[PDB]
Amino acid sequence: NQIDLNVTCRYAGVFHVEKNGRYSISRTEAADLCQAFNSTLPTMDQMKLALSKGFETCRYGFIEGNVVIPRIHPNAICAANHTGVYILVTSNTSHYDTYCFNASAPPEEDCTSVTDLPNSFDGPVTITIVNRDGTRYSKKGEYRTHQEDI
Ligand SMILES: CN1CCc2c(N)cccc2C1
Repeated sequence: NQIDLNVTCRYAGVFHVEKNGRYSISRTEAADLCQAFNSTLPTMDQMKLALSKGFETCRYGFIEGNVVIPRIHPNAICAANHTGVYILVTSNTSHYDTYCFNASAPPEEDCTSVTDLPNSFDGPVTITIVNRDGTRYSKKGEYRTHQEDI
């Protein structure tokens, strides 16, 4: 009963979250997840400003209304060499990573570690935030409000 959440640097409040190191988050879980970080799913505009501040990944994730990959540098194996906020158009499947937006985060690049999940609720899951530099923060709780997600 254990969930790893891989989190990135924030860029204008926008960060990426990977559950258990694979595409495994539903749209409804993604909203629940961001709310656990006192965050929301980014708008396209929030995501575009994050991009301009240095934000890029090589992973599909939910924002509000779409599934995207922010790209700065052209790479053939990430969004097929596109740049800008690349929008997934055609896919059979519904599970991806998520982006979240924290409005209290610094305005530009914040590559400090994430040390809490301030809005998780009571629950029996060991939830571990895993930072890129390997730093870990763990707590017992839960964040999923939809039964079909558990
Ligand atoms: C594949 N991902 C890439 C990103 C990432 C982060 N941001 C934190 C922990 C692990 C990982 C591994």
